[PDB]
Amino acid sequence: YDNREIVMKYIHYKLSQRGYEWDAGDDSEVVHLTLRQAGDDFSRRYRRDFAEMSSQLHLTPFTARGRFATVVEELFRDGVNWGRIVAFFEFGGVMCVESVNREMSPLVDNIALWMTEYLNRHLHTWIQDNGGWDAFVELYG
Ligand SMILES: CC1(C)CCC(CN2CCN(c3ccc(C(=O)NS(=O)(=O)c4ccc(NCC5CCOCC5)c([N+](=O)[O-])c4)c(Oc4cnc5[nH]ccc5c4)c3)CC2)=C(c2ccc(Cl)cc2)C1
Repeated sequence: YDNREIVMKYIHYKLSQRGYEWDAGDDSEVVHLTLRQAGDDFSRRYRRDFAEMSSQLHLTPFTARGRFATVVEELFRDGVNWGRIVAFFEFGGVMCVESVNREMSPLVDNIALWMTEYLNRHLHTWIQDNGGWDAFVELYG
């Protein structure tokens, strides 16, 4: 599995779904389909949290990484599970949408990098040891 691909496809899907553009994301399949379906379902179930986050972020170029780090720490404070990983992807999608809304499209490239590195370094061992994306697909696909 390729975490950069997973992030790129997911962000492209979310942005395209809501009418936003991301130049660098213009373009195993089972993981991408499962992740985007899970995230759509999460956003429907927690739509109030989704709207609240969308309206409160108030991003700027110098604060975006801190907003990202602050939410991700809180999201995982009580431990990682697959639903919190889906929530992390959905949050990354909100950060990207809000970046364009604030006329800061270049931040989408940064956020995709931060998500990828989070998967590659912080979440990597938990994901591997709890069965990888294959287990996520068996559970929720
Ligand atoms: C600063 C903040 C921290 C403040 C708080 C919040 C918001 N909070 C974040 C944590 N949150 C969680 C966490 C874990 C779970 C969970 O059950 N965990 S679980 O048992 O592992 C699991 C259970 C089911 C599925 N799948 C169902 C399938 C149904 C058929 O279709 C395929 C999927 C999965 N799964 O991984 O797919 C995994 C969960 O409940 C669900 C319920 N339905 C779900 N559907 C998909 C995922 C999911 C999770 C919800 C609640 C909302 C913040 C916030 C704000 C905006 C954005 Cl944008 C983001 C975050 C920021």
